[PDB]
Amino acid sequence: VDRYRVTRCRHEVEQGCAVLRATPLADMTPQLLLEVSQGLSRNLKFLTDACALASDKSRDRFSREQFKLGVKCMSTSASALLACVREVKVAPSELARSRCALFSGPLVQAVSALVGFATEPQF
Amino acid sequence: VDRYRVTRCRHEVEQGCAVLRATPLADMTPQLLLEVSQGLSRNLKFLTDACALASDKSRDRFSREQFKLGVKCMSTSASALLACVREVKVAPSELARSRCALFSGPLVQAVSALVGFATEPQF
Repeated sequence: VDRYRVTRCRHEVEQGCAVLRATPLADMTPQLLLEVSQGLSRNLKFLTDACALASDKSRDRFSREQFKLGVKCMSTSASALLACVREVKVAPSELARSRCALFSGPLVQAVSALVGFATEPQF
Repeated sequence: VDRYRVTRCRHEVEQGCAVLRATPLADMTPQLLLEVSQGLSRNLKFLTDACALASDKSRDRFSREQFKLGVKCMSTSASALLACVREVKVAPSELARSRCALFSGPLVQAVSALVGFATEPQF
């Protein structure tokens, strides 16, 4: 895989999660919330695409399965977060905004675990 | 839900993940690795059971979906970790042991997000 660009993905997911923690409820407009979701989905797509290719090289059967489980953990984390984001759009509250921070950790960690695996010194 | 016992679950998952980081490769026997997996699966079952019940109370449709997405994030994190654990059993190496620490974060965070949601001041 390409060390530089999987790292840039991970940086962009952390950046987008940071937007959801940094931005007060008053400034969480439909448009700000949409740019963040689109930036997250963009970076998840690339990372899933970057990992499919790496699965294709490795002869090892554990690796191929770990990419599959790593990507699925990433995609289920993403869905839990994107539902909180949608929800703070249609039902603004300090609590729904807190909920976004709460469901960021799982996504940031799922991405960090996938990218750390992908840059083991044999890809 | 029962604040005391969902918190004890979260503590036990953190404890079991800590065993995989604390224990040198030499001491990671089949039996130690098995007790940790069984303790994790025990605590995930309880937490999934504790959350099904909470889903059953809430009239809110977002909550019901968030429990579903929260549990699924937890169960996909668990699978990614348990494959690394199995793998350090059948292919002991410092790298496979590191991989266990790498795939703990997603599980600890998925559990922390689910338990934090479950103890929002309305359950």
